[PDB]
Amino acid sequence: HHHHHRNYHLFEKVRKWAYRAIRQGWPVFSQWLDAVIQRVEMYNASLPVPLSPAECRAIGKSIAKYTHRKFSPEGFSAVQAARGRKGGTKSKRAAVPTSARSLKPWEALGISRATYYRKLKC
DNA sequence: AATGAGACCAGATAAGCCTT
DNA sequence: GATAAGGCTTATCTGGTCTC
Repeated sequence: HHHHHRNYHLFEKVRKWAYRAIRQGWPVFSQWLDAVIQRVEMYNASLPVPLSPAECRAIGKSIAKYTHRKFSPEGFSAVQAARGRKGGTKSKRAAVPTSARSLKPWEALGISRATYYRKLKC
């Protein structure tokens, strides 16, 4: 009797949580393994008909081996650099309203940008 | 000579990414 | 079974200069 639906639901919920949680301490493997199983157990206890503790361990072992092996601080930077690259690319800075460039005092002084700045070195 | 128009430094900083 | 929403990048900001 394999239980595909609840298994899924547990594997999907927890894996998403684990990707983020591993960064809180980078617990060494033996502790991380216990951590993730324990999160599988907390969701499981929610279901009207929870899976067995053995099944919880299996789904938990899976997430924890994958995530311990693939995740790392350098890892997180790489992701954040890739996203940040997309982000800086389609992002534009607007004029800041309280700046010389924006208030344009030369326009009010009758003269132009370049004359205003030449008259300041003096 | 002294302006303007514009291209230029070079340092700083918001916006935007993902999809929590 | 699948890969990271806060560390990071890019575009443009800025006060100034400088030719033509």
